[PDB]
Amino acid sequence: GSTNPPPPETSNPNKPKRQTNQLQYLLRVVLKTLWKHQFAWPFQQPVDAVKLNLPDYYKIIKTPMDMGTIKKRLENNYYWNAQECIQDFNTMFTNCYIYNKPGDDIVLMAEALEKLFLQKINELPT
Ligand SMILES: Cc1nnc2n1-c1ccccc1N(c1ccc(Cl)cc1)C[C@H]2C
Repeated sequence: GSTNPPPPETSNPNKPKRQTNQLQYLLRVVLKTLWKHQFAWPFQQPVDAVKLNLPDYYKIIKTPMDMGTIKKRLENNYYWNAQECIQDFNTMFTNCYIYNKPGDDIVLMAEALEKLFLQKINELPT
């Protein structure tokens, strides 16, 4: 597998976008808390399948997502509402569970980050 795909889009002037209190919270509180977790690092940028020697990763994962992309989307006011952003977090975790297996180290890492994520979004601003 010789190259990585282009990363997901992080800017789109034409997409409907808003700054909501929930989207501000998702950047300021949720993403920033997660970012500092000991297990965050594999999720801080797109999977580099070339470096990691995973030539099947982008054969299996067709909607890549990561917290670096999310952070850029948030910073670029990409999203209309918090649900759109939440869906990108869910895609990121789901991708990890698809490519890997229960018990794998990376899965344990995603499970811990997901638990945190869910705790933080349990209550959102109005
Ligand atoms: C995310 C994610 N989803 N799948 C993986 N990634 C990774 C991304 C970046 C670096 C390493 C990753 N993995 C990984 C990270 C930490 C440990 Cl202890 C073991 C494996 C494996 C890779 C198959």
